[PDB]
Amino acid sequence: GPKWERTNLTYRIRNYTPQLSEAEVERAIKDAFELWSVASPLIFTGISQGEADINIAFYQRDHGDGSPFDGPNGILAHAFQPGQGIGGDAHFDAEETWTNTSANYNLFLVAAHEFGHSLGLAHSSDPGALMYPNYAFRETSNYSLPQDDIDGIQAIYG
Ligand SMILES: CNC(=O)[C@H](Cc1ccccc1)NC(=O)[C@@H](CC(=O)NO)CC(C)C
Ligand SMILES: [Ca+2]
Ligand SMILES: [Zn+2]
Ligand SMILES: [Zn+2]
Repeated sequence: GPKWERTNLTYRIRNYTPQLSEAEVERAIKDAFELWSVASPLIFTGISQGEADINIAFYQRDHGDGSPFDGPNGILAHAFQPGQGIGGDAHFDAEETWTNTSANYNLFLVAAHEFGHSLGLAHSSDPGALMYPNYAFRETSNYSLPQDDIDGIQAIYG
């Protein structure tokens, strides 16, 4: 049963981490959504101005919700389940080291986990699953969604 009632969702990258170029940030975020798109009927589009279903941002410590960030390591990011207002948004701890390599922490794998939340998935007990609550570098190169996450997206949207 769908958390999101629409299949064509929009996203907006609110600010960027200065640790990567803007293009590098945009590609990691896009690659992250396409992972979920190939296993479900959902399609993602970026917008420049206005209201997006999914807002993405980099914040430091207290940022206006109930979950303040905690500096380097510890919690890396958080996301809200489908809803109105903050629902669907993904927040990244600006105090982390963000990369696009195997070095901690790879933005693409962190954003791919957050987006599962954004779409309605919960955490997974399978350590090989992207929805697992502990970060692990897997690869990036020919990374495709693990089996457990396909089962989880398919169970909600077909
Ligand atoms: C190096 N840090 C971690 O692996 C911590 C470990 C942890 C787990 C529970 C409580 C505190 C810390 N995990 C997270 O930051 C996760 C928080 C979360 O689930 N967002 O949606 C996100 C990763 C899976 C990408
Ligand atoms: Ca942190
Ligand atoms: Zn937040
Ligand atoms: Zn999570």
